Amino acid sequence: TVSRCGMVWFSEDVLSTDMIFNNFLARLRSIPLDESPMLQIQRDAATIMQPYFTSNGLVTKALEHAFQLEHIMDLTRLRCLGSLFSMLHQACRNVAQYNANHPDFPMQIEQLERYIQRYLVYAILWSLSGDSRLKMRAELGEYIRRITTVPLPTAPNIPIIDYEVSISGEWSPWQAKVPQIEVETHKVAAPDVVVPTLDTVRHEALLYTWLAEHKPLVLCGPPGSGKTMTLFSALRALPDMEVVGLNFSSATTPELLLKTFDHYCEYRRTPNGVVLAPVQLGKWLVLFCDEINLPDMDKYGTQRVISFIRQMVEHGGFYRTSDQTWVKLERIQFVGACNPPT
Ligand SMILES: Nc1ncnc2c1ncn2[C@@H]1O[C@H](COP(=O)(O)OP(=O)(O)O)[C@@H](O)[C@H]1O
Repeated sequence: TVSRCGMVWFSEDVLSTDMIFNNFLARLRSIPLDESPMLQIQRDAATIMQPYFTSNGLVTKALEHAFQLEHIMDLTRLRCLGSLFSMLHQACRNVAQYNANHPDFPMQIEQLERYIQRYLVYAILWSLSGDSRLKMRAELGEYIRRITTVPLPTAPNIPIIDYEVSISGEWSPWQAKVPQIEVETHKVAAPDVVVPTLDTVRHEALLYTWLAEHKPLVLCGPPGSGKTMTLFSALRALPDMEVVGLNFSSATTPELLLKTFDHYCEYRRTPNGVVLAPVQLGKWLVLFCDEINLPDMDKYGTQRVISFIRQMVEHGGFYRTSDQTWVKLERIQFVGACNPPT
């Protein structure tokens, strides 16, 4: 079949990093996040972060170092860049929310540029090294401090990653965000109780950022790290999206996903076409996949469930085998978790 049809080869050298950055900047400048003053705030943000997205820029050097660096998962340029773009979109939404909550005093340009610069540094930190050891994120932060001009916290030893960026455009530690709860005497070592800590607050923020954009994600970590508890805390605390835990098995097939859909979703006819939406209105059905990587590879190196999820993520829909009709996904998003593939 290889000799039965033509062929075109698209090497990774075809897509330079700079054209990707230009695509992101143009799309951010033109299309709005909500669906306009907030288009204006997008334009101001893009003007601020333009110098850092040029050739031989901060992001390019950080990305090539992260490629020189090591990660738990197979590092891909486009994965990191998509994470960075989504979380910068969330930063723009944060500025919009701050402006809405302060109608009298709009977000001024100097504070805006300081906040955007610091957030973008924090974004590289938590997106390029988001899947590595703490010492290795520390090396990445050290390199960024060496190469960047953006002001950084003056902590003698504490890494930049522990710090967060306030809506006021200042470097603030995540420690002050950690409360001090006192669990009941009869709830000691209870499964449901979640003691806030330094990692819990940061992962809560990351999950909120990456779930507001409805961008699917999978958590990775050694057994016992409580990834499920960390996700479930954010999911229950997040107001209007139901949680449907799904323990994937080695013999899982997309038939299980279809069964879960028909259990929690219904098929309705819309003028665009058949659209899948959760039965309960105003709810973003979040399908938690307990073990995303555990279903087996075929003899041809394909996991059918993961291919199915990829199909519905990239096309924004899937094909119903009952009538061979295109079905779009509405108010549906996915989260998974998995121990390291090693
Ligand atoms: N915020 C927290 N507060 C209290 N205990 C925690 C917290 N985060 C993790 N743990 C501990 O980590 C352990 C991991 O739970 P586990 O059953 O391994 O879940 P997972 O399958 O997600 O790893 C829990 O038993 C819990 O005691």
